[PDB]
This record gives sequence, structure tokens and C-alpha cells, in this order.
Amino acid sequence: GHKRGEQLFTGVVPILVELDGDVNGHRFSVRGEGEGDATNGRLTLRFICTTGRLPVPWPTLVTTLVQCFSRYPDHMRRHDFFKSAMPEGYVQERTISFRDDGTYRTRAVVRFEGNTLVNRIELRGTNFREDGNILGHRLEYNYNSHNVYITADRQRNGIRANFTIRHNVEDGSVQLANHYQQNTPIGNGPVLLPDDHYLSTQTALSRDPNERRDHMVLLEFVTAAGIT
Ligand SMILES: [Ca+2]
Ligand SMILES: [Cu+2]
Ligand SMILES: [Cu+2]
Repeated sequence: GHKRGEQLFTGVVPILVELDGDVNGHRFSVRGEGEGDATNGRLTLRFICTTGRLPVPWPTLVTTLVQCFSRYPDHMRRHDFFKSAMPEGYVQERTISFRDDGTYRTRAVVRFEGNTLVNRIELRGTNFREDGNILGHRLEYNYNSHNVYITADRQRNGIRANFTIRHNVEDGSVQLANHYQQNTPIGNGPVLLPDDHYLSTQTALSRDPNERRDHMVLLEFVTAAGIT
């Protein structure tokens, strides 16, 4: 008698994000809480580094730190893979290649724990330059709008995504982060495998002036598009 799929997303849903990271041997954890509203495609989240100082720039973790909160227009609802997997959820895996620098590999479980949508991530960063833009903390505390191109992966009963994130560098240069993404449902329940489309993803980062801990406040608007 449980709610599944779209019915889990009719209103505002609480979100928990938990990440463990190891980048060039630097261990860290992140905890985020807030809420998602798939009716307007809006996310509001506050993140803290629970292990002290974050050894990489916050912007490099944004894509890793819940695409089930994307607004799918009424005419695109049958192409929403992300909600179709809920509540059992999906595994989201990425390779993120920073141009002229190291690579993040991520594995996340996105699923309901009671009434909360939880994103549980393990992140391994390898082959970073200790004096590069990432471990050297030379990325601006800001974020650009990006389109995430989604395609069905019928062999894996899931989806793939490819996109390049543009991180503004303090000297005015750009640090590219090439993303390779695959999502696989948890369990044997069938999912909706979409026609090619994209998620228009708009991100605003801010700081709480009263917060002493290493932290990131995030707002996102995400809208699916590209199907008629
Ligand atoms: Ca700048
Ligand atoms: Cu049920
Ligand atoms: Cu180091």
C-alpha cells in the first residue's frame, strides 16, 4: 500500500546527503540536509564538512552531492527514470576527469529511508596535483548553469549522462570537469527508460555569515526539456 514513483514527489520532501571522500589520501566527510520540490524542480540544501576543513573546493563536489527532484514537464512524465525507481532507488556512478589534474570516481545510493530522500556517496580522488586548482584551492566559490544530456542504457536497464562542468578559476581561467555518469535501478522492478533529453540545471552557492564550520549553502532549479 506504499507510495511509489511520482506519488513520493507530489510535495516537499526532506533530503539527507552523506559523503565519504578520499582525495590523494585526504579523508573527509560531508553531511547535507534540506528539501526538494520536484513540482518546481527546486532544491535547498546546507552542507557541512563533518571532519573539519574540506581538502577540495566545495564547487568540485556539487554534482556528486538527487536528480529525482528535476521538474519533468507534464508531457515528459513517462520519461522520468529517476522517480520511476523510487522508493527502492538507484545507484549513481560517475567518473569526473579534471582537465590537467586528477579524477574523482563516485558511487552513490539514492533511495528513501522512511520519508527522507537520502543520497549516500563514496568518492575516491586520485592523481591530483598538490599545487593544482583542486588541492591548491584556486576555484572561485560560484557555479555556472549546465545542461545534463540523458540517454537510455537499455542493456543496463538504466540511463547514462555526459556533460562538462566549467569551474571558474580565481585567475580568470576555466577548470573543466568531464562527467561520465551511469544510473542503475536497485532491485528487479522495471523502470521508465527515456528518449534522449536534458536537465537544465541552475545553481546558486552562498555562505551563512553565522556559520564557523566549513560549509556550503546551495539552491538549484532543475527542469527537464528536449521532448515534444
Ligand atoms: Ca572570476
Ligand atoms: Cu505498498
Ligand atoms: Cu595532499
